[PDB]
Parts: sequence; structure tokens; C-alpha cells
Amino acid sequence: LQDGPEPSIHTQQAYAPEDDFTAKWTRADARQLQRMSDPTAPSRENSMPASVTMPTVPQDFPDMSNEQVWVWDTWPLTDEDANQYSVNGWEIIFSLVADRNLGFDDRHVFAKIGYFYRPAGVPAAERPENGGWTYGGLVFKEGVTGQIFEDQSFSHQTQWTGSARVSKNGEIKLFFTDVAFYRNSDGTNIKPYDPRIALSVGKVKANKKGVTLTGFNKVTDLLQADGTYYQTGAQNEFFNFRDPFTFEDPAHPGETFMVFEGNSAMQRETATCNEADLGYRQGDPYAETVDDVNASGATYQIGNVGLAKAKNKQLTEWEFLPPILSANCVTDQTERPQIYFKDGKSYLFTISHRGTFAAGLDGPEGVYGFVGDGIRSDYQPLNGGSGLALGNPTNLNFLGGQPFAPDVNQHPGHFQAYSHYVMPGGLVQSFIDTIGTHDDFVRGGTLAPTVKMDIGVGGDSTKTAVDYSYGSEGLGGWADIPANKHLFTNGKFGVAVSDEAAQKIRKILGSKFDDYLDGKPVSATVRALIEKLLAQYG
Repeated sequence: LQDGPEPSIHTQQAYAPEDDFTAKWTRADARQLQRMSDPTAPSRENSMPASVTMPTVPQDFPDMSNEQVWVWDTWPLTDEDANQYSVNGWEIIFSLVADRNLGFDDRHVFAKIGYFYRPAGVPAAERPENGGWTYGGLVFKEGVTGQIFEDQSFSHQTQWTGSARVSKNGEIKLFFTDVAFYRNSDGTNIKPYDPRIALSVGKVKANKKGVTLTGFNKVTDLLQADGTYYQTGAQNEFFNFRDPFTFEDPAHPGETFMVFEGNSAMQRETATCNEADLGYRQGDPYAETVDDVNASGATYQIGNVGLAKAKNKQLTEWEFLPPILSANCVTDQTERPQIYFKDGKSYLFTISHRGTFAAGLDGPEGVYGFVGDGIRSDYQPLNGGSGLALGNPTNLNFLGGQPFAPDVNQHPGHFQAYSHYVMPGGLVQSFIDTIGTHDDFVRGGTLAPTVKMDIGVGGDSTKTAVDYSYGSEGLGGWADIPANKHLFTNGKFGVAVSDEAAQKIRKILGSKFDDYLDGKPVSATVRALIEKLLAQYG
């Protein structure tokens, strides 16, 4: 470690979900990122430690849709424990997609949700190089998602990132960010954009030929920024509010929660930070003062992670709770939060950009993570108090550049991955933004290879380490989003089954089972036979 401030003291102690306690990712904590960087690291080489750095993705990569669409933020079908699902023999994922004719950086304001599917139960050695995914098309019919907005004057209307909860009958509750924009030809705002957390219910139809979705005809407006906990358009027209992830906390059975990205609810140009945001230990010769930080420009970076609680079992109404993490004077963007449970801990994982860090701070693109003894706790930022769990290869000694303009001295993998999502067993999937150098670089718009991050190394819950023996030197399969639970369902009855049971069921039963799963009527005798067999494994 290079000389610099000690990290902030955190206890990991749990509070009630309803308590007004918000953990801080402090300036002291984040300055550990500079301390971890090797200052000797020569041009275009990685300066961050290998154990918290994503293995390098090759610039020669396959495209998952054969270039039919641009693909980025992607998510599996999940249950309340974040297990990932196949339905009737098909792994299914949702992704943000855009018309491949657009410049990659114009994707955001024309984003739509589509889906991919592939056979479940295929060993890695038998899977196609590109992941073996088939593009299923768009989820929503034209015009459906605009229905929640009173002001229909929008210039752009998009579907942004969320999650998808699957029920045993193959019903899906798709949580997503429904966004209306109001812009001039030149890209400037008329009035503030309007991002909302929404739900649409639909259903999987799956047979031998493939997967189609029904429903997704109605959208329920669930949440919009409030102004007390989560910043609004009036407080800051470029406020962040997006990315719903729902789950059950083992410590609170029978409730459903949601994390999402917000911003601390301060008036943009009146925002300030205070001592706690800084978090320096008494006496530290590297401590900063509140006045200095308030001077620096850092008060414009006030990202947080929110919590909400469902007010019914249908998940159609929610209540805001106080934020669980704030990054005031640290970063603008604590994106795509999820809660991951392991060894009796709550791990909050989030992603952030290099560019969004406050003045005086810096770090790689990628996964930042926090650990604690509850979903609301005094979270301990992982790995030396830094927060860094999985950064893209980065020379922190040189400028970051941008995915559309790489710096001459920067690692060509600086923007190789984004919208990372942690899957069961610490497997991390992400999409490729840019790979290459100043004058020879390519855009991705397809998923990277899945990698493996071991969480809680050496008995120490605050430490993570990349497993470089996974796949081919740390790189697993292209777009590998594997299911660990397997639904069989006729659309009414269903069971969720393990990998091994899925295999045995598919082999034992015959074509009447294929009819059953396709929703065709069968005799009561044949049905009871099928369903009694299933029930043994659910």
C-alpha cells in the first residue's frame, strides 16, 4: 500500500430495515483505491491488484446475437433467494437491446427489453462458443410502457435495467426502470427526464421449438423518487433513480424487499458533506477538512442505494425505506445494486465508473462491494476498506479516457466490462463496452466471458479474490448465465427442481410429458402420473 489515509472504522452491525441509519462509503475508504494501485505500473499495464481485477477479455470475441441487436445489461429469471431458473428445459434471460444500426453510444435513449433462451443442462464442453443463445425478440408491444406517464410529450421512451422474478407456474414479474425523456434535437433537456420503477406481469410459453412470452400488456407504476430519501428531478435534473432488485431477507421471512440506485435527496447546488462522509480517524495526517471537500466540487457526487418494502404479496405496491448506503462526496453513481447472502452475511454489490468518482478520488470501472450482518448495517467496504471487488484492468497512474476515446497510456481492457451481476457461487456476468487502444478499438454490445470471484477468502468475510484457475485462466464461457433451479410446469402446476432431478425427469418421462409442458390437455390419469412424479423432486 502506498502512503495515505487509514480507512474508516465500520462495525458491520445490523439495524432494523425500517431504521433511519445509512452506511457511508467514505472518502477515507475510497482513497484506499489509490493506496492499492502500484505507482511503478508502466503504460498500458494494470496497476491494481490481480485479486480484485477482472481477467483480461480478448479483443476477438464472439457476438451473442450474431449482430442482430446491441445487447448490454442482462439478468436471469430469479426466485426470492436469487437462484437462477430454466423453464421446461430452457434457460431464459432478459437483456437491454437496441437497433444495431445505431451508434453504440446512442443506445441508451432507444433501449428496449428483449429476451434470449438456450437449452438447460448442457455441459460447458458441449455448449456453442457464442453461449448458444437464441434471440427471442422484444418483450413489450409498441406503446405499452408509455402508458404510465401523464405527460405524453416525450421525445424518447425507454425500458431500462431491472430483475425478473419467476413463479412455479412460469409467471414472470418483470421489475424494470420505465423512462420518459423530453429533449431538443441537440441532446439538451426541455424538462427533467422521468425514470420510474415499474412492474409488468407475463408468462413463459415453452416447448421443443423454443420459448415465447405472453402477457406484458399492463405496466404498474411502483415508485418514483420522493425528495426526502431519494433525489428528484426538481432537486437535480440529472438525478439517478433506477435498477430494481427484489429479494427476501432470511432475517425477515415473509417480507419482500427491493434495492435500487438513487441519489441522496439534497438540492443539487445546496448539497454539502459532513464529517461522517469523510470518515477519517482522529489524528490522521492525510485527513481532509469538510470545508476543503465542500470547495473541491465533490458535493455534486451524491449517489445512494435505496431500499423499499412490498406492501402486499403481489408485489404491486411498495413503501420507501431510508437509504442503506450513501456515497456523498465519493461518487455520483452506485449502480445496479443487489443483495447477495452468504455465510450469514449481507453483501451489497454495486457497480461504478472511473469517471463518476468525486474530486481527489479515483478507481477502476467495475464491481464495488460491502459486507454487513444485515441488509441495513454499518457496511464494511470490501478489501482493505476500499470497496473494490472486481475492477477492469486499469492503470490508475494514467488518465481513464472514455469507451469512445481510449487514452494512449491506458490498459486496453479499461472498459472491457460493465453492468456486472453476481450469480450463485460468485460467478460474475457482464457486457463488453470497449476493448482496444487509442487508435485500434472495438465496441462490444454482447456479453463478456463469465468469471469467478471467491467471496470471503481465508475465513475473512471482507475479502474477495478472483479465481484465475476458473475456465481458461479466469475466463469461463461467453455469456454463461447458468440456471441452478429448473421449473417444470403446464402453466398451472409446477415444481422447481435441481440440476440432477431435471435430468432424470426429462429422461424418464416421454412425449405425453412434452404435451403436458406445452399446455395441451391430457387425461386426468396421465396428468396425475406426471405431476406425482414431479412432486417427488420439488
